[PDB]
Amino acid sequence: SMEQVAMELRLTELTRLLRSVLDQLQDKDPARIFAQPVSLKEVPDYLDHIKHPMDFATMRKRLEAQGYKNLHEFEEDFDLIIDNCMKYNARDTVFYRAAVRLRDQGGVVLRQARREVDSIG
Ligand code: NA
Repeated sequence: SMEQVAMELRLTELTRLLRSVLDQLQDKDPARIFAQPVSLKEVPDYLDHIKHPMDFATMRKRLEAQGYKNLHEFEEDFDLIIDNCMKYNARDTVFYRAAVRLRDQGGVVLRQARREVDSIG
């Protein structure tokens, strides 16, 4: 149908916008602490601590299969990255501090994206 194609043109454009948002968020992690999943070879107890791991590369695979239906879903995955890190690592670590910074710098980009998704559809 023609409705199905229009729905898909919108999913496609949401995906173009989220790819831009992803790049902006990742630029706020110059250290690359959140680029890849936590290694189970290197932290074999990790899944005892964190039930839903997340990282930028996993978000990117989902993004490119157009698996984000809306911005809420995307934001949930971004928050897992931050929130997982702040639980696993103690306050006085480079990892915890890197998450705090990504959250704060993330908040601006996400504030504007919610306006662009509301505005443009
Ligand atoms: Na903790």
